[PDB]
Amino acid sequence: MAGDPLPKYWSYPVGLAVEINNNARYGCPHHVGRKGKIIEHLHSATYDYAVSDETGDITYFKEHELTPLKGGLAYVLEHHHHHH
Repeated sequence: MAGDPLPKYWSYPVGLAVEINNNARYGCPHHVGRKGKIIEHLHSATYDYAVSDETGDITYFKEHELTPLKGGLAYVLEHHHHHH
């Protein structure tokens, strides 16, 4: 795994579910360790996205302060299914 996946600015799109990792420790005190939803895009060297915390608190975060959530597809067997 090597290479720069930097397109231009925004790596994460709107509507993406993310979690706030504890690396925003100094910047968002006791607002880390939860999950949120990226609802807006910002252009700022401090904050790239506007994330709505699950508690209902809209906070501003940067790509470094967020971790994308995944639905799964790790326990599913998808190869031979013909409709429902």
